Amino acid sequence: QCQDVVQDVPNVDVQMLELYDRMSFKDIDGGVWKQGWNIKYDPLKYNAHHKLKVFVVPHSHNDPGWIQTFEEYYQHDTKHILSNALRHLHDNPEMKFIWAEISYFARFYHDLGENKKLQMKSIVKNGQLEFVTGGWVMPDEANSHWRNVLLQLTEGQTWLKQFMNVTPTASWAIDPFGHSPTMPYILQKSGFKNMLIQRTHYSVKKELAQQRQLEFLWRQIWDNKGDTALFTHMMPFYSYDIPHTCGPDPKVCCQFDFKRMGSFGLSCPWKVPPRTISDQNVAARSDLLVDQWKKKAELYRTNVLLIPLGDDFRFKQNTEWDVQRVNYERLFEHINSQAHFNVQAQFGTLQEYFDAVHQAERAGQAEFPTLSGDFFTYADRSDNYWSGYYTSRPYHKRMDRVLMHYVRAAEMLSAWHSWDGMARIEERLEQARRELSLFQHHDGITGTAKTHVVVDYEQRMQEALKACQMVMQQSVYRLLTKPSIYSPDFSFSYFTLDDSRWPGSGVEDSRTTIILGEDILPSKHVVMHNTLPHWREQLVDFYVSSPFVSVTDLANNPVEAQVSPVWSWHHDTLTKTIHPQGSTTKYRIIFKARVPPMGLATYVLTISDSKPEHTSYASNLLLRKNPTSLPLGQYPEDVKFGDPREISLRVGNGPTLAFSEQGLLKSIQLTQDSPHVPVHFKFLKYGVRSHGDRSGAYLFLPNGPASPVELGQPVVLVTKGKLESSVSVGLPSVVHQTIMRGGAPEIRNLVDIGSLDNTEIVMRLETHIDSGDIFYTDLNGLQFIKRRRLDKLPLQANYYPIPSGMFIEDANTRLTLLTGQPLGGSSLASGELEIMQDRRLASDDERGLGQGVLDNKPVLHIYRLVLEKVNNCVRPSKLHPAGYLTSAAHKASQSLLDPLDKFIFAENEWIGAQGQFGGDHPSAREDLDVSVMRRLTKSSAKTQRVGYVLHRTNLMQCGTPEEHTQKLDVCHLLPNVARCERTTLTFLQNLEHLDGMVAPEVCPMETAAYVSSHSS
Ligand SMILES: *[C@@H]1O[C@@H](CO)[C@@H](O)[C@H](O)[C@H]1NC(C)=O
Ligand SMILES: [Zn+2]
Repeated sequence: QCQDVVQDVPNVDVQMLELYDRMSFKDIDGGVWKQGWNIKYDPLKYNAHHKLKVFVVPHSHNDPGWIQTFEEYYQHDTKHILSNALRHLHDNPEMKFIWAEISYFARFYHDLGENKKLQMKSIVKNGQLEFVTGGWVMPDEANSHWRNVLLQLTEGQTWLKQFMNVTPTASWAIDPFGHSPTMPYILQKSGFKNMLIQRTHYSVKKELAQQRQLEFLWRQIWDNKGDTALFTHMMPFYSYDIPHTCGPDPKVCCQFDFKRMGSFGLSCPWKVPPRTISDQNVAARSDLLVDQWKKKAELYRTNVLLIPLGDDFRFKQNTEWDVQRVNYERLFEHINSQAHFNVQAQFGTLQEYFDAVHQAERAGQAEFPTLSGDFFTYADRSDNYWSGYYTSRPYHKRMDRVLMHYVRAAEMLSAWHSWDGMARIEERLEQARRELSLFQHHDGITGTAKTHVVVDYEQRMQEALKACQMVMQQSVYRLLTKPSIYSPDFSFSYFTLDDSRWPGSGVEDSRTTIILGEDILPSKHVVMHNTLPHWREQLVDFYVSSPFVSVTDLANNPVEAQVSPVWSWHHDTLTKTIHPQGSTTKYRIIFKARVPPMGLATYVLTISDSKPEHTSYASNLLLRKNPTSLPLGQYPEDVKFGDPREISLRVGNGPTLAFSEQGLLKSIQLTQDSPHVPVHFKFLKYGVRSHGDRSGAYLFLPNGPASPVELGQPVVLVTKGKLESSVSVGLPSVVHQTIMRGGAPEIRNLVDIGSLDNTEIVMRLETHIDSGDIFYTDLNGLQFIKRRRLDKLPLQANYYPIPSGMFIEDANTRLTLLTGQPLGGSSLASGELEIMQDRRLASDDERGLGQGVLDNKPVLHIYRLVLEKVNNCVRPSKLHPAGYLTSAAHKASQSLLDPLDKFIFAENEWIGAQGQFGGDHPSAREDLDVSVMRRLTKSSAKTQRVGYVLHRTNLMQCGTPEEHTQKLDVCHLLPNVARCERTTLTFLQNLEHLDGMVAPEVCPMETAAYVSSHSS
């Protein structure tokens, strides 16, 4: 019995949308605690029978790339921190240290001699060094897809289980720029019991602190019962550095950062330095410090207090270890021996803190509030909202989603077989997982690293894409060649991948042309892969060297095809126009591929001397004044010309779209007899403030509402075909394309902001929809959350991450925009949606990056636009914090994130070729996905194991019967199953041994993991 995620509004103590609606967000000077108030406490609260227990938790925040690359920081800082931690913890048995970033720890450990590896294991086993979270990185929470948050968590935790024999159950997220409930969702299903967060809006910290609601049971927005709840501690102050972690007054706390006395090149901004603790000052110093602790303790419900002790790349120098430890040891000895304080203070770990808090809870000392919602958009001070990084470095944001899919496909394709070690499959997959995992760092995908660090991430992701291609193409060859003929060279390229949308037309010529000719090669095999667990049709396209090409399946059945020219757009520096040129020797062929669930389908492209019976040719119309000719070689239809004009197009029995004379959508008509609904695309620009704070990689500080881009008289190209039609327009900084294939349109923007300094380009949709102040945005590609535009907050606070889509609706109509890349967006007026495309900023925004964003490069952004009637849909009530996609919008999102993969056979003849793989795979209900399929064992293992992550979304019921489907039992996808277990999502703990070796499907909004074991 599944929980209903639509109809029951959860009763929680704190619901963030409701809290936002009531809160005033005034930025008043609260005294030494600038964004709070002067905290008072009753000295009589703690006594002999009830002491304040204080855990001082040493830590070192190590960014895997930011101002330096991963490898530069490793060489210059992290290897020294870890080596000195090993020495100092070994030598000082009461000292403690927590570590978060497993990418660095693995880089260090694998360079240690055996003697030191053993010492390291002993300080972990004895509890002195404790891993927190245990992910490869500490991920961004705004732009990251949940599948990649899980990937990186699994990469780090798998490493820790194998080498350190530990699995963290407490998470530490001190630096991502705002926080998502996707984290507790994944963590709770991965064995965690507690989590800590820090970067939340200063007004939220004040509000929750006043009510002692900084520790809470964080449940999902739709969860009525509470089974998703994860205990969460929110830190109360402005930073995680020592000045902001001992108590409310940084001028005092800074005196207890013993690295700031001078010799380390650090000082206290508040102008009172630390002083070495001695017998003649320890009483006074302890009085000051305990007073700060007791104030901090007033904000929480138990008598157990967490005091983090650390900062960025701390605990490097031996002298720094000594100066912090010895001074703190003298404070503890004095405080703990002086009964009047009623304090017991010690170095601790994060787990120790949480264990003690829950001991207090069980003693009945405290009850904790329940909370749902998210913690975007973050502001650390004043109006400085961190919504810029929702868009910064959008080329790499898009590359993240391409690689996400490539990793899933490579792991799935190669999972079907066991591979000899010589094939290097595990090596290539581990490289690809680790590079993608690294980029989930909160300075990777966020676009907040220095230029040369961004280059490092890009090069690492390119290597990862090449690794995935290699694994995928070896796997396709194996899966589709008769076994007694299969003769692999594991270094050879049997297929190359063809990707139409990455890096994308005008980003890179990387697309191979299939070269056919009477005197060279009559035909070519191509293969499509479908990673989704249902039968899928999708139009696919290839470049070919003749327009006279026909398509057949591998029963030699003709397949209907359409040939179109290859159009590229050029900024003509001579005519000062942006206009398309057609190839006279290469052509695009398009046809519908039909591919089994988690399967492969082979087709053949064959040249002929003349127009093939089953291939049609698109017409082309170039709208511009002063046209010049556009020859297209042997292409059978001549290009037509016209002055700019409004136009209408309809493909299949799909919607009719109307366009303005500037080539931009103006209306959509869903059916023949239905109305033309206004839906108007517009491009605008935001600028930067000439006074006060400047936008940069993190902050979005616009100088007012956006202004329309001046379009001039742009060139519009219309291609009209039986299978696919398009309207493309060359605008300043954007080649904008609307593509129609018979359902919701696809939008592609080739965005090149060029040298336009201090500019952010936004794409806006204007409609009639009576949405008011409500809109919906997704969180990590997992869930859609209700947003409310608040006029009490500035424009940039009303921007939210759009990691995979957004929608507005009224009683009757919804408009959903799905994205193939995370970007920032909002609805700034009723009936509007907007999403930022790129931003180029000359200034640093004072958050430590030390540069602007001036390294833009052309990026192809992709979208689907779904207009729907929703008056018949069963939707949540007005007080529910969630929203849900329709079937068509979810499928559209899947078309963007997990398209069919296209392979071109590399050599002239494929001996032993087969037509299909996976025809007998179950075609699962449309809301179910196999998010992960990964073989967990190498070929020498007697018992093979394959792990699956299933996810079931929740789609709106809108009266479509859409019925008969097959049960998917992932445990029987591979033969000879001997056991099926439900596991944590990382595959690291068995939770249930499943009857009959059958893996049940999951409920709406649930995710489960299963491991099947196979005798081999
Ligand atoms: C892994 O940790 C413990 C189980 O949680 C021990 O019981 C087990 O022996 C250990 N493995 C070792 C120490 O190699
Ligand atoms: Zn950081």
